[PDB]
Amino acid sequence: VAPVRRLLRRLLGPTDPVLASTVFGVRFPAPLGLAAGFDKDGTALSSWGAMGFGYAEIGTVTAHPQPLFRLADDRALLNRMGFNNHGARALAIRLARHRPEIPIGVNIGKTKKTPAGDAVNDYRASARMVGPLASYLVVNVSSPNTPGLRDLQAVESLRPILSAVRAETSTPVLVKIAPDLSDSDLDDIADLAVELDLAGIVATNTTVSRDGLTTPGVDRLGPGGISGPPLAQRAVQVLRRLYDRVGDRLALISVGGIETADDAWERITAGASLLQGYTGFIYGGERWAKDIHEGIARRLHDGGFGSLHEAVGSARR
Amino acid sequence: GSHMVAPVRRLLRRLLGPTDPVLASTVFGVRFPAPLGLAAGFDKDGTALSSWGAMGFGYAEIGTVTAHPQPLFRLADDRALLNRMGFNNHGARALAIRLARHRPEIPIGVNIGKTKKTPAGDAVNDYRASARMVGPLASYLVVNVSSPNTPGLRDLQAVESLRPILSAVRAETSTPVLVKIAPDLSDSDLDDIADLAVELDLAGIVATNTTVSRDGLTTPGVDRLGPGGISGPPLAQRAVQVLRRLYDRVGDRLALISVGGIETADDAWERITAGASLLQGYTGFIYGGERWAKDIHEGIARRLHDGGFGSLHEAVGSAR
Ligand SMILES: Cc1cc2nc3c(=O)[nH]c(=O)nc-3n(C[C@H](O)[C@H](O)[C@H](O)COP(=O)(O)O)c2cc1C
Ligand SMILES: Cc1cc2nc3c(=O)[nH]c(=O)nc-3n(C[C@H](O)[C@H](O)[C@H](O)COP(=O)(O)O)c2cc1C
Ligand SMILES: [Cl-]
Ligand SMILES: [Cl-]
Ligand SMILES: [Cl-]
Ligand SMILES: [Cl-]
Ligand SMILES: [Cl-]
Ligand SMILES: [Mg+2]
Repeated sequence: VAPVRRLLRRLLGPTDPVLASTVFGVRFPAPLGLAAGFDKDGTALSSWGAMGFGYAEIGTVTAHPQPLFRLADDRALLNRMGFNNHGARALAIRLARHRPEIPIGVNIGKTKKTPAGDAVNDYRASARMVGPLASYLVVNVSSPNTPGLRDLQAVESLRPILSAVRAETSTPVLVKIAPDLSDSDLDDIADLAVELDLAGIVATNTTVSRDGLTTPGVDRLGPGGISGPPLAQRAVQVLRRLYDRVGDRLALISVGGIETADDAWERITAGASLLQGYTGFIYGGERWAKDIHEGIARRLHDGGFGSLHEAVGSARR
Repeated sequence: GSHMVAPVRRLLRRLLGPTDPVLASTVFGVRFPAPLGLAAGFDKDGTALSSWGAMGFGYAEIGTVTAHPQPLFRLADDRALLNRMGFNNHGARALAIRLARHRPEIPIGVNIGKTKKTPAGDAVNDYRASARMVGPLASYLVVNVSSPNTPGLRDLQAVESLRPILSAVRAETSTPVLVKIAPDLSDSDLDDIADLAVELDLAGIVATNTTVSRDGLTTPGVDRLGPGGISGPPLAQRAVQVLRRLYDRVGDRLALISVGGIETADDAWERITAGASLLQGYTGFIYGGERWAKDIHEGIARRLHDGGFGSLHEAVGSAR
């Protein structure tokens, strides 16, 4: 009955409790969060929960301040921006002044002007400035528009970065990886993440490949990462490899081409503890998150699952 | 106390070289550890032979070099170049000394062209002399009859003039001999040149040199930057359609090497799959730097695994 229901919804929030879980020590009310690069400076922090996201990842943000084509035939996007943002310090100040009702992850990346060999201390400083307030921290070493950044995923470079971030804060630390890594790179990053006692891995960032695109005149468009369904196959493949290798030892967050509740359920069942999307929200609207979540809740209830956690990785056991 | 595998992969790369073994192939009896090479014109005199593997290349083609010694605009909107220089080089004799001093590592091809002074009714004996000198030390030799800045050179592509050059050179050495062609050739000449190469049992064809065309250019004011060959992305369309034509017609009989406008891993996979056994690049290295080649190789490896190609050779020509 509506007057009551309106009070229940207002009081408890918009997602079914069955969706709630703890991941790396953090209570997430629902598994689909907003991926990085949308709320770059944390200017809509209080809106995300009312829009039916379980959490939001803010950034990428950099140690210093540094103040997009629709591909509709592919239901995809091509991103031409680097890390435009007001810096990690500015974000910390915003976060201190609250502190939304859902978890806020912070995504940190190397300031553009920082030389590669000074990358370690640039990540360290961002982590130090925002880590206390963030629910979790993600080291972005995978965005293609920042020159040289993907090179830091080689384990010889990555280790000192991840080690410095992880020693700086007891906030959970994750790493965000590219979709195009070799199998042996994926295995090695996975093992490094376990070895450094990180909380998890976010897979995947955008791809630079334009293979498969229908949208006409895509040739003409310049450099930039590709998002959306072009990533979906790889992102699931990468998820299943990591889950099989290291899924008992850290959490996996799956991102890349999630459009429908079916997409999302396949990721959970394949070993994703949490999800994100960016592209499908742009093509899909406010509904979008809220419809995906009702879809997951239905599949948990219909399957025998007393909780989300119980479903995670359930197709691989 | 790490139980990681990465330290052992580091040793593997140290012992075996940086490239994924899947990228390795044999083409005209030479083992190329990876398919993207440095195109001619950049290391003219074999001055950085030991450095090219380290840049990520699978091989390098050095020259053009001529029998006797004879010692560019950035088109930024097209990520292209306009070259106005001819064949400045220290000559085949000097290069042979460097080749003989080089401790192996990746194959080194040598690109030979006619000495500018040399008549043309005397081109044969010039090409022969160079072949004699660098032939014995090169992994392969290419006969360049396609560079635009050398007066009268592209005329040599006429089968009637090309025949005795390729034939004298092929007869001088047992080193695989290839021919490098211009993109501006008519399709009928392309078929006859391909047929000649097969007729003379050549090892392959390198396609393409630079273009004289000015069509397709985005950079303002090219129209009075003056004469010269254009390289980079503007060649890509013609380079791919020459590659497909040649592979369709003559791809069983000799190797095709694709060059012209390869920028990305996507570009490179497309060439492979259209029938290039090997690739080269110049412009893309100028723009994309020390990384560029290494990036193309890791993308080919990923697509071979994907795949699931057991070796590079299996994918060459898979699109056709
Ligand atoms: C326009 C745009 C900007 C992005 N900016 C960032 C960023 O700053 N940091 C980051 O880690 N990922 C960034 N991403 C990647 C997304 O966070 C996400 O990993 C990717 O788009 C795959 O998800 P999707 O297919 O649901 O879009 C961006 C993506 C898009 C489309
Ligand atoms: C500055 C410059 C010098 C070159 N010199 C030679 C040469 O001496 N001999 C040759 O066969 N090709 C030469 N080339 C042609 C390249 O080997 C290549 O065929 C052409 O540039 C297309 O490839 P790219 O688009 O990757 O540069 C030269 C190209 C450039 C840009
Ligand atoms: Cl940037
Ligand atoms: Cl991107
Ligand atoms: Cl000349
Ligand atoms: Cl000596
Ligand atoms: Cl030229
Ligand atoms: Mg014929």
